[PDB]
Amino acid sequence: SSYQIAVLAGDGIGPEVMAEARKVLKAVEARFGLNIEYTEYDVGGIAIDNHGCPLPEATLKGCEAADAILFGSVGGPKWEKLPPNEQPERGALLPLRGHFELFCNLRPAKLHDGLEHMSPLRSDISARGFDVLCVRELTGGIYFGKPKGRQGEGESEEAFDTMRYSRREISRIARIAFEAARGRRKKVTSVDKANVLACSVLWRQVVEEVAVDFPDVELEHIYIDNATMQLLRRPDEFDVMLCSNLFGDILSDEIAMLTGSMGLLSSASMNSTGFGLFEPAGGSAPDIAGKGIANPIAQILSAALMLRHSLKQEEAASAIERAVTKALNSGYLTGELLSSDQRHKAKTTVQMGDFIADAVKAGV
Amino acid sequence: SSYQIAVLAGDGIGPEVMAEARKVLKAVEARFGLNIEYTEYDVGGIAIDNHGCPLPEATLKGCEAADAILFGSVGGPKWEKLPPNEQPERGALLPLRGHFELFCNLRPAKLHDGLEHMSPLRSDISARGFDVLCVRELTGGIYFGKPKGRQGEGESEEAFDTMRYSRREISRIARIAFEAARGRRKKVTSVDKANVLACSVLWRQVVEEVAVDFPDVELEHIYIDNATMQLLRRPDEFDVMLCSNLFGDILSDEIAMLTGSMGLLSSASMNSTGFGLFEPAGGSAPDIAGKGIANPIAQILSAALMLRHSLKQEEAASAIERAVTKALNSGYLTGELLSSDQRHKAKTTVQMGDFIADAVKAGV
Ligand SMILES: CC(C)[C@H](C(=O)O)[C@@H](O)C(=O)O
Ligand SMILES: CC(C)[C@H](C(=O)O)[C@@H](O)C(=O)O
Ligand SMILES: [Ca+2]
Ligand SMILES: [Ca+2]
Ligand SMILES: [Cl-]
Ligand SMILES: [Cl-]
Repeated sequence: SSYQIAVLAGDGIGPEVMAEARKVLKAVEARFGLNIEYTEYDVGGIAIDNHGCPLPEATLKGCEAADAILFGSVGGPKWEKLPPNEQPERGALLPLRGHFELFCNLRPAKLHDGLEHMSPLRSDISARGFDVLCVRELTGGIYFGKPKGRQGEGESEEAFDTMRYSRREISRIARIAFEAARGRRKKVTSVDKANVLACSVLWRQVVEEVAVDFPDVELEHIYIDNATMQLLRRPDEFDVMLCSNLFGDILSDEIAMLTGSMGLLSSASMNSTGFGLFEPAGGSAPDIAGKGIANPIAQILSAALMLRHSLKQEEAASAIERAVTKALNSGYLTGELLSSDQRHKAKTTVQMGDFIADAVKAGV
Repeated sequence: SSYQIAVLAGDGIGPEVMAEARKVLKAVEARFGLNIEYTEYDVGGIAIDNHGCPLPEATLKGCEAADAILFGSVGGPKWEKLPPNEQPERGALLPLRGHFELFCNLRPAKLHDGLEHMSPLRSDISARGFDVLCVRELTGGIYFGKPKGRQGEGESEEAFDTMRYSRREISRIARIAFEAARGRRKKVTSVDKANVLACSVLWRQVVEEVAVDFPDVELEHIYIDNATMQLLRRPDEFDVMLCSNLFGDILSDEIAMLTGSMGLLSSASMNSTGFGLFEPAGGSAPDIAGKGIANPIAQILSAALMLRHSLKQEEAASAIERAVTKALNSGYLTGELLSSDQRHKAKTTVQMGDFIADAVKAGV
C-alpha cells in the first residue's frame, strides 16, 4: 500500500548526499501522489562504532521489512586498519547480497553531452561518446563458491577459492541482459575467459542457449583481457556487457572511471521479485565529508533507479532523471565537474539538491 | 658452450618478424663473439595444419633440448572456430608454461619519448609518461588449480575452477618483484582482492613477510578493481606491480593498451634456472601478414630479453635495446606509429630490421 524504504546512509558523504536524495523524493511523493515511509538504520563504519559490527541484526531485520534499500556509502580511513575481511564495505555488502539473493547488478554508464572533456580518454575517443550498461552476476562464481579457506602450515600452507556456476544461475542473469539490450541498441557482449576456465566454457554455452529467445539481439563473446583493452579504443561500440561476478567487478569499475564523472553514476542490485539495493557507484569520499562540496547526483539517481525497478513507478523515476539533465545543462555543476579555472562557479551539495527538487516540483 | 635456441615463429606475422629478430641476433653474434644455434619447430595454427595439434611432441622435445624459446605469435581466424579450449593460443601456451614451470612473467611497459600522443589517455595524462613493470605469477592460481570441470545435467549442471596458492608459490614471485623494484624506483604495488578471496588474504600476508628482506623498497597493496581505475588517472605513480595469474593477465594487457604502442612491447616467462620463453606482447595480426608492414620491434626486444635473462649476456641485450632507441629517435617508424598524415613516411618490416641490425654492427 504505503511503500517502506530502509535508509542505510553509512559513512563519509553518505548522510549529506542522502539528505538531498530524500529532499528530491519528497518532491516526487507530492507530484505523483506516492506514500513512502523511510526508516534509517546504521551500516558500515558507523555501525561498527555504534554496534560492534558492520551489519547489525536490527539493520538486517529492518531491510527484511522494507520494499527496497536506499544505500549511501561505507568505509573510510578509520576502519581501513582492520583486516580486509573485517572492513565495513565487504562486511555490509556481501551478506546483504547473499541474504536477499541479489543476483543482478546493473551499472549504467554514459558520457554526458558537454562533459566529454572530463573522461581520461584522448579527446578524439571521448568526443564519440559512449553509453554502456554492465550487467554483473552478483551471487555466484568465486565470491560465494565453496570450498573456500586455507590448510597446512609454513611453506606449504595454502589458500583456495572456488568459482562455481550452474546453468540456472547463468541463464537468469543472461535473460536480463538480453531483455535490456532490446530496449537499447540490441547488442549483448558477453565477457568470459573460456580459453582457461571451465566456468567460462559453461557461461558461453548457456548464453548461446538463451540467445535463441532473442533473435533480434546481436550476441558476441569477448575474453576479459581483450575487453579491458577494447574499452580504451572503441567504447562506443558496446551496448550491454554481460559479466560474471569477478569479471563484472573489474569491468564495471573500469567503465565508471572512463566517464571521468563518478559522481553521476548509480548502481542497482536486485532479486527476481524486484526488491533491491540502490547505491552510488563511487565511495565514501571521507576527505570532503561535512563540507557541502559532495555531488549528490549519484545518490539522487539511485533513488530514481529504486522507483523504477523496485517500486515500479516509471513516471516518477523518469521525472528525476530529467531534473538531473536540466541541472547538468543549466550549469548546475559541483566542483569536481569543472576545470579548476571554472572552480568558482561550483554549486554546493544543497544548491544541487534544491535545484533538482525544484525542477521536479515545477513539472519537468 | 654453444647456446641452443628453439625458434617457434607460429602464425600470422610471427615468421616475418622472427626473420628480423634473427637478422639482428646475427649482428649481435658477430659483435660479441657468441655461438648460437637455432632450430625451428611448428607451434600453434601451423602445427594444427601440419601435425594435428598445436604443440606437437617433436616441438616439446625440441624445447627441452634448448637454452631458451624465442616465440612469435599464434592464432588467427582459421582456427577461431574450434572450441575456445582447443584453439592454438591456449593449446600451445598453457602446456609450455606448465611443463617448464615458467612461474615468472615479466612485461615491461613504457611510454616512449615522442610517442606519447599514440596513448589512448588524455594528452595531459600521457604527457607525464609512465614506466611500469608487471610481474605476473604464471603457474599457480585459477589457471592450473584442481578440481576443475563440470558435473550434473540440465538446469543444475555446474562448472567449477579452483584458485589455489601456497606460501612457497607467492614468496618466490614476490622476491622477483622486490629485486626488480630495487633496480628501478623502489616501489612494489601488490594487487589482490583480499576483501573477498582467501587466496588474496594469503597473498597480501606473504608479500608482507617477504618485504622484511627489502627495507629500502616501499610496498603498497591495492584491490584489482581500484588498480584498473587508478592506472587511468596516475599511471606514472606505479613502478613494479605484482599480480597473481588471473589479475596479472588483465592488468598487464590494460597497461599494454595504455601505451598505444603494442608493437614495442615484449614479454619474458621464466623458471628459476632462467630457462624462458620470450615473445611479443601483441598477437598474430593475420590481416597484415606477408605485406612487410608489421612492426618487428617487439620480436627484436624479445630476443634482447632472452640474451639478458636466459643467456646472461647483458652487454648484447643492451646493444639491441640501444639500437631500437636509435631507430625510434631517427624516424624509423612503421605505419601504426604514425598519425595517418605521416603515413607515407612509414618504414617496412625489412627496413626496420636492416636499420637495427646495422646499428648493432656500427657499435651503438
Ligand atoms: C567491497 C567489494 C566486495 C565490492 C565487490 O567486489 O563486489 C565492491 O568492489 C563493489 O564493486 O561493489
Ligand atoms: C591465451 C591465454 C591463455 C593467455 C593467458 O590468459 O595467460 C594470454 O591471454 C596471455 O596473456 O598470454
Ligand atoms: Ca568494485
Ligand atoms: Ca592476456
Ligand atoms: Cl566469478
Ligand atoms: Cl589466479
